[PDB]
This record gives sequence, structure tokens and C-alpha cells, in this order.
Amino acid sequence: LESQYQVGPLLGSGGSVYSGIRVSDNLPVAIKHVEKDRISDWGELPNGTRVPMEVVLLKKVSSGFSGVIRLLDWFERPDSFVLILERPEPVQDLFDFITERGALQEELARSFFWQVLEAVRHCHNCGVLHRDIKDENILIDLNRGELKLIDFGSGALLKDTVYTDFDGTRVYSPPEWIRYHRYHGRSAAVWSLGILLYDMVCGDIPFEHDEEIIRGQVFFRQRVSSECQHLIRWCLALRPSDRPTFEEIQNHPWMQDVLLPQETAEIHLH
Ligand SMILES: O=C(O)c1ccc2c(c1)nc(Nc1cccc(Cl)c1)c1ccncc12
Ligand SMILES: [Cl-]
Repeated sequence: LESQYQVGPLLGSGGSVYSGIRVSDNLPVAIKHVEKDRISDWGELPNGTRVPMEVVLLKKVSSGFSGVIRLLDWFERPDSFVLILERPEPVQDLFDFITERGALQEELARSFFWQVLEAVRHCHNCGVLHRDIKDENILIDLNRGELKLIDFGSGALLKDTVYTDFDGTRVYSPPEWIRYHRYHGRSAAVWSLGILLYDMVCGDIPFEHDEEIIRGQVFFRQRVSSECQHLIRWCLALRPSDRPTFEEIQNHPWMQDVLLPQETAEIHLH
């Protein structure tokens, strides 16, 4: 009936997301609506029910692991789908967080960035490729210091062969996409993570136009340490095969002695 939930106010659109409470528990949730007409990419659930790929991917990552948003439930309507998603409270998305705090201290960027890496690796381990990693698609559970990856609407099943379709954010896409319309999932993901790390520590993204992406020359507009500059420049190698693996990123020197999430909440967030 979908009145297991009380809909509250619109939180935004880009489908459309509203705030809600589960009626049992009063558990907080996000209610996301997606029009069938606007959905390009579809899958089949284990029972072979036709659903948006978004839902397939959410169930595949679904888990006790808190670094990826939990899909609590979903409904099909004549012309739409509705997803019941987890809502942290208090919460704030990383784009707003950075917009208001500016460039982040490296300690805090390290914790954040690490948590994002752990979430992305969990996605890849569950056979899922996000394809739209960026500040707007990351939520901060302000009390626990835990980040949550959201919005699998542009995702795909992870594969080892080449992708020739892309539907995520252009300014996070890698040079191979812009000029050949071809990428591999992991290396493109590593590129976007480089953009994101640069955004964390410089307070904005490094490239606006396609010409810039393709030239891939990185200028630091803020004071960033050499270790962090190195890691970023590596993730943003032009040649996909010169990018680090996730293991090399997490073994990188800038990335050592990460804070635990709760420490992170205590020092930077409360
Ligand atoms: O898409 C998901 O997987 C997805 C999943 C969870 C949330 C979400 C998107 N979007 C939120 N906010 C939001 C705010 C403005 C515009 C839009 Cl489109 C969404 C939000 C807020 C609080 N708790 C969970 C969520
Ligand atoms: Cl530091």
C-alpha cells in the first residue's frame, strides 16, 4: 500500500526524493520516485520481475555494511517506481558540507576519502559499478562520522570488458570517455575518485571543460601536501593503465593512519 510510510517534504530532484518516516518505528527514510519513461536501463530481479537496474544494484550491495545506502523496500506504480531508502539523521551531503566548510583539512579528507574507497570496493566486490562517484552522491552521518554512497541510478553491473555508454557526471568522467567514448569500470572509477579527492582538499573540482580533462594538467589552487598531490596526480593519469589500483591507493603514504569514523565525528563534526 506504500502507506507503511508518512511522506514529508520534498528534499529535491535530478528522479525526485522526499523525506519520510516508517510508520512502524518512526524510522527515518528517503522516498525516491522514478518515472519509467525516464529510465533507460532495466534489469530482472531473481524472480525475473522487470525493474530499474538501480534496484538490482541496490539489492546486490545491500548488506550490513553501512558505507553504501540500504534499500529498505520498493514499489511499482503504473508510470513510476518508488524506492524506500535509508535516511541518516542528522545528515548532510558532501557537496553541501564542502560548500559551507571550504577546502577540507587533510586529516578529515583522509578519513572521508578512505571511507569512500571502502564503499566503492564493497560495490565492486558485490559486482556493482557506481559510475557517478562525486560529492553530491555521498551522505555524511554527522553523528557517527560515517559516509554513505547513494544514487545508483547511473550504475551498471561490474564487468571486465569495455563500457561504451555513460550516463554519470561529465566533469568526473575520464579522458578516455570524452574522446573515445570507451572506458573500463575500475580505472574510470579511480579517475572520478581523483577528482573527488582534489575537490575535498581544494574545495572545488579541477576541470570544467573537456579540453582540460583531456590535457589532465593539475593545478593546486590551495595548499595541499606533496603526498596528497602525488596521489591525486596518480589517480588522474591520462592513460587508464597508469592509474593506481584500489590497493595502491590505500597503501599510498598519504593514506596511512586513517581516523576511525567516530574519532572523525568527535574531532571534525560534532
Ligand atoms: O538516490 C538515492 O539513492 C538516495 C538515497 C538516499 C538519499 C538521497 C538519494 N537523497 C537525499 N537527498 C536529496 C536532496 C536533494 C535532492 C535529491 Cl534528488 C536528494 C537524502 C537525504 C537524506 N537521507 C537519504 C537521502
Ligand atoms: Cl594531516
